[PDB]
Amino acid sequence: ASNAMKEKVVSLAQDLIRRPSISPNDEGCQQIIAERLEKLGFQIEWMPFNDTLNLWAKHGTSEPVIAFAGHTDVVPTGDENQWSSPPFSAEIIDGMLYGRGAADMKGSLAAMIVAAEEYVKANPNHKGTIALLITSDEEATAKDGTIHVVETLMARDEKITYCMVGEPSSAKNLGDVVKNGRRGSITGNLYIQGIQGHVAYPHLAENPIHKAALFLQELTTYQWDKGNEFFPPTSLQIANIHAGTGSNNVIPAELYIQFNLRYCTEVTDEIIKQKVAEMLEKHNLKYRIEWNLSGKPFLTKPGKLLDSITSAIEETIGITPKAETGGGTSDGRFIALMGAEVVEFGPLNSTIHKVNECVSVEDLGKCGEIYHKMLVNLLD
Amino acid sequence: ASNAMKEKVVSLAQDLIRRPSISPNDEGCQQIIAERLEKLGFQIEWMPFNDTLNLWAKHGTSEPVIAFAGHTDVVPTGDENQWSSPPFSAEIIDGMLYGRGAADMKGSLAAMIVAAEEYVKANPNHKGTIALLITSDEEATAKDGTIHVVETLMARDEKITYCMVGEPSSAKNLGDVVKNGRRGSITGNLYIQGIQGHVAYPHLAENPIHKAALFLQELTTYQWDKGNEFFPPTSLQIANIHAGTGSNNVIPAELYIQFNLRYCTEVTDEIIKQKVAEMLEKHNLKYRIEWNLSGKPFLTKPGKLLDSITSAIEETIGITPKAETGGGTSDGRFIALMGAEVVEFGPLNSTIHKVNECVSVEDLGKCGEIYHKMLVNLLD
Ligand SMILES: N[C@H](CCC[C@H](N)C(=O)O)C(=O)O
Ligand SMILES: N[C@H](CCC[C@H](N)C(=O)O)C(=O)O
Ligand SMILES: [Zn+2]
Ligand SMILES: [Zn+2]
Ligand SMILES: [Zn+2]
Ligand SMILES: [Zn+2]
Repeated sequence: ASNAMKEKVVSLAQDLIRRPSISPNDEGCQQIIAERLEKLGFQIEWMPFNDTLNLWAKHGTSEPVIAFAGHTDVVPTGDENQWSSPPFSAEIIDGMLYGRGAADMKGSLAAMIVAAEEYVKANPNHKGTIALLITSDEEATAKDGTIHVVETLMARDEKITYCMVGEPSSAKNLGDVVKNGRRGSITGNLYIQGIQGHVAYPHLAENPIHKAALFLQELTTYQWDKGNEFFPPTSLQIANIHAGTGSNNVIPAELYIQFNLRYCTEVTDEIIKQKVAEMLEKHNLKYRIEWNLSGKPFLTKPGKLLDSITSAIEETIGITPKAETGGGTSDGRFIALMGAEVVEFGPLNSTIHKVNECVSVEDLGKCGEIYHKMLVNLLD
Repeated sequence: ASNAMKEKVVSLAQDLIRRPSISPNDEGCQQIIAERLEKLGFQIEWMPFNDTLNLWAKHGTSEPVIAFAGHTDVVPTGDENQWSSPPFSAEIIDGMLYGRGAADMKGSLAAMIVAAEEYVKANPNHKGTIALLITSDEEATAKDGTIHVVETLMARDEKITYCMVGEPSSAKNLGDVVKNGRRGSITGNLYIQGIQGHVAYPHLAENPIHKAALFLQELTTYQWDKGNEFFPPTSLQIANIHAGTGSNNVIPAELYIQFNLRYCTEVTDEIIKQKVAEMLEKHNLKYRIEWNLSGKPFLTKPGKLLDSITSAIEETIGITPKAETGGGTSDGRFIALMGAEVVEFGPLNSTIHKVNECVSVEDLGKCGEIYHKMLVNLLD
């Protein structure tokens, strides 16, 4: 009779998926959420800043404080034509909920919310505080999101004891992985200068695409490290590359390369910057580069939260998750600044940021059950 | 007292440079030209087709027919901020006329026009026909320009005996080079397919930039040939390269590469297509490619026109031009279809398609003198 909760999770998820909340625009997601939480006695606190909307919702007044954390923004869809169903359709086909944000992360956001709602309804005088910390910019610059909330709470010495981040942690089967940390993320925006001219007079010009070809090949194959006991290896990906005026008979003046590294503690942001500089010098390239550090590697100190979620997954679906630190990053690293233990769990990540993103509705239901059991394990 | 003609050439040139005639838009250039030719008794015939304007102007009724050929369109400027003077300012600074189209090819277009005007004024009952064949799209697709005029003339068996193309042929000093032929030009528009996804989950995706890096490096360094007695070597240039959604945490689905070859007769369009296909296969790349042949190599049969222009340059500025076939292409190849001898001569090409394009005003004056002497040599 908790197929009832499963339906609540699914309809909320669909609600949210239908809102085209490309970072940092919330498109009304948090309003929906805040409305239903308020009706159940949660204290609502809005913390907008610049173009970002943030929500801090609480039920309870004392420690321990357990916060569910997540984001309502989603990455761009791409041509809606490339999608079998419209990206914001929230269609359910053969047990799969389709849509941008279905797996990253509106599905599990809905699951966490319903778990919190149901727990609080069942246990009005529960020990501790159940909170939700929701931002509309996790996917982009993220300068005014979760980190703004964290700064506000710290400045008035408000505490978070435990934080469960609902990012999609699972690899092949729901519950097979939880995350106890993340690699860092740093992006280079690299401009290599050539000299514009006529394609048929290349000796009077300098084609930066040709000059940088070897560099590009070395950059994409260079082995930064082999990981270590705590993290998978550092990985570099070129996200964007652009040169040219659109004309076929003009040599472009400049080549733009944007590349990102998800890095482990075998290297640092400074080691990465120095090595790239050294590669550019070795290839005698004229350039300018702008570096943007999104975050450093982070590991949480394991304790009762890791125990509680690991046990909840075992108790609900019968397997033991492996604790890992791969994949992307999350706002967990900000929340760790408060001294909170941070652990992540959510649905399959196999379709995130892809065309035809989707999530199993059976998995969303079990997620709700798992998040609920986690609360019981922690507070009771 | 032919500093007088020099001033006519310069002011016409400035007139034309001020008109932002990005291919195929004439922006009124040919109207100016046709107006001043008509006043001197030239028969004007407009041959517009689609978005291209073409002009066929004649003085005389009999053979031999000598046609001056050129184009009023210019390649895009780029950010006007990168220019010392506005690109359409037509400023003269220290003996240099600055502007897009100054050297390619409004300067020499003006010189040819004034040479024709002055010759016809001096010799109203001249032998032969003096013609001008002017198009507003030489630089772009060129499907409706000079080739449209050529087709029209051939269809009514109208003849061109000799054609002087005023493209900028000179390398270091005015008159050091004339052109008796050109390499071919073929462009590949290449799309390499990957799989879009999350930068931090590259194993669930396929980054086409990474997959194609080695190919790109091989393509830009592959030696097609070493030229031969008639042409310089084949040269490949990548003009445009684009991949990415603008996001730094998404792996792009597709990489676009546009590349052009200026090729000599050691290879063919078919050999080029087959080799590129073979390189792509060797690197196991999934792709689609669209080929666009702009023209094949061409050599003119030397005769009285090459003699006349070579002698005119010697007689006017004292040096002997070398006959060469390098640089870009020209509409000469179309006009050759009529059986005409085609030779090109014009000012320095060192700044064409570049920022701060300019041309020496002293050279424009001597060009006028050279084109005039050429007519005398041919007709008298
Ligand atoms: N500006 C941040 C956004 C991170 C979003 C995170 N969810 C991920 O892509 O793992 C970065 O480039 O790391
Ligand atoms: N669509 C033609 C334009 C040629 C213009 C010609 N003046 C040159 O660039 O040499 C090509 O790609 O060859
Ligand atoms: Zn997410
Ligand atoms: Zn994401
Ligand atoms: Zn030209
Ligand atoms: Zn040109």
